[PDB]
Amino acid sequence: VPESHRKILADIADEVLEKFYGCGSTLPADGSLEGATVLDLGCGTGRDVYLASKLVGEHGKVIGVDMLDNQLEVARKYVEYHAEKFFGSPSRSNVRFLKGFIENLATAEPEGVPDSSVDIVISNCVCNLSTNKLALFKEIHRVLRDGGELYFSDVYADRRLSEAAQQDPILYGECLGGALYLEDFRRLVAEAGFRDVRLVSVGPVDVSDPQLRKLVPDVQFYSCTFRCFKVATLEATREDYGQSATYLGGIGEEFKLDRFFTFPREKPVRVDRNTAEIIRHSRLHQWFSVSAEQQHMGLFKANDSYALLHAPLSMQVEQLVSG
Ligand SMILES: [Ca+2]
Repeated sequence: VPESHRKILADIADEVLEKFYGCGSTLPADGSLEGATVLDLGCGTGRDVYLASKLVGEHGKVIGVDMLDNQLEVARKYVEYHAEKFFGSPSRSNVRFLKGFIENLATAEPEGVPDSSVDIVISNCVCNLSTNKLALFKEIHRVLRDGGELYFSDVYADRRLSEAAQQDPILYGECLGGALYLEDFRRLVAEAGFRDVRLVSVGPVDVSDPQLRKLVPDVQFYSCTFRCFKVATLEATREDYGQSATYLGGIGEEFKLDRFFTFPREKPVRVDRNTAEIIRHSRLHQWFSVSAEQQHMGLFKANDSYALLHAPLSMQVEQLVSG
């Protein structure tokens, strides 16, 4: 748990923390959340929704969605509690909880999530239990505004799992059985409208149980945090238009966009046009200066890892996990 989050979580209601299921949804840099609308898919008792409530502040909004009746009951019980805690009055909540399948946010109760209404969609380990991944990614694309991002952690494989592995109930329940091969994931989210997948962090996921392991013998599983921006002008490729971007400060000493792009305060960093357009059209434009496009110069190479930058997603992940 990040240090900045500890103080906030210490103010969240015991019952919310005690009954919260799963790992916390990882969040973009705290300062970048100010005034944003955040949607947590699979919100449970609302631990992450309440954490985000404080971070987005009074001008931001947070929405949680879940289909677990009894978790949502807990979440809804504490709307006033956390409005008092964070904003000085029980009437000043910026959160709401909706009941629905994450594969159809338009039919959630008591209200659906509108088109183009959300800045950041967050989630942890929800995909591999989804009954329809493509439908889910399409829904996420629909609710995001232009410049918004899906910033999420899930489990992926370095190869395609066998049918036997995909049918196993213990692997299923562990979020392993439903894991996609990283290249299949890339193609699926591209079909949904997400043209550029950025790797934020990656850790290994072990399957040591010998019985289960026999179903996935040489598979390497990874926990990956990706950010996928909805930006109309993105291309499938990372092209050089001679641009630089400079982080202006205000939301940390540096801004780390992904494993390839770190922006020190007030220093220019050369960027490909997709990265430029992400900064310009997303909420990040508030803290950045991005130079004008020049003539196309070909593929972007002005990065100390440019070869990996253009490599398949499996190569980025395997090489960045460690060593
Ligand atoms: Ca969750």
